[PDB]
Amino acid sequence: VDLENQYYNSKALKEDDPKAALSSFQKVLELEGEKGEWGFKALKQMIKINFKLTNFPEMMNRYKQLLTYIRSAVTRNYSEKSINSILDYISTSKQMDLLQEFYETTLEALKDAKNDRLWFKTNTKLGKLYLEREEYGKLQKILRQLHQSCQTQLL
Repeated sequence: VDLENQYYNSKALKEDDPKAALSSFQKVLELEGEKGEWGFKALKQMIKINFKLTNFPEMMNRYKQLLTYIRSAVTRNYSEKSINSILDYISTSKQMDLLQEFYETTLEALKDAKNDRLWFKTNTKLGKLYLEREEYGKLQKILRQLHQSCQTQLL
């Protein structure tokens, strides 16, 4: 059906250089991201090139583009692992000051009810950064939501 968008995701896949890799990726997405399955894998790859090669302000624009494809386009199974590993790369690489903006802006998109372990595991790990920060005020609101999720995890 959409044999076009599948191969331009794979044509813009190799590259090696970031140079113009992200412009040909965007020509896959912006052939109308109708289904959003190859709009996701176009942007997913753009993220792994943006944060790793210096440009985090440019990244967060594309980061929030990706988070649109959760209620539609992609299932929660694959989209769960997508943000997991993209935070694992930024967790070990950059520090608190570039990691915490993405933890918050993730949960903004996760205004979700059926997300239990998807919602809880981001919110549990938001409550760890706020202890190093000395941000105890908002940290209590985080713990109030966490505690109210159960009333395994209540420990």
